[PDB]
Amino acid sequence: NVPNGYSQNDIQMMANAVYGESRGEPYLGQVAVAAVILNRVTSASFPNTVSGVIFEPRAFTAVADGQIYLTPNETAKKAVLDAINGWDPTGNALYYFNPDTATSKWIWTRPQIKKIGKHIFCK
Ligand code: NA
Repeated sequence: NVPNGYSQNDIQMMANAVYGESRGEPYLGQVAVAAVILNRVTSASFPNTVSGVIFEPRAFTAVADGQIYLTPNETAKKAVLDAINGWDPTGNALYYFNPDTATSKWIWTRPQIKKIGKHIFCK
C-alpha cells in the first residue's frame, strides 16, 4: 500500500499530522505541509526520520491532540502520497505559520518563500 522507505504507520501519522495543520485548506496547502515534513527529514536541523520530525515537541498539534493514531482523512492521505511522489509546492520550505493568528515572536524572522491558503511558507 505504501511507498518504499515508509511504513504504514509513517504514512498514517503523516496524514494525521497534515490534517491537524491544514484541514479545510486548499489541497495544495495540504500537500505543502506534507512537503515540509519531508524537507525537515532531509534537513540537518531536524530529525532524520518521519517519526522524529512529527514527534518534535511543538511541532504538530495532531500529536498533543491525540490524533496521530487515528484512521487518516482520505484527502490528507492523498496529499502525503503526492508529496512523497515529489510534489513540493513550497520551494523547499522548512517552516510555516498563519500570519493572522501566529503568536510566535521569532517566526516572523524566517525568510518567507510564498503563501498558500492561510500559511506563509519559509526557509
Ligand atoms: Na532531518
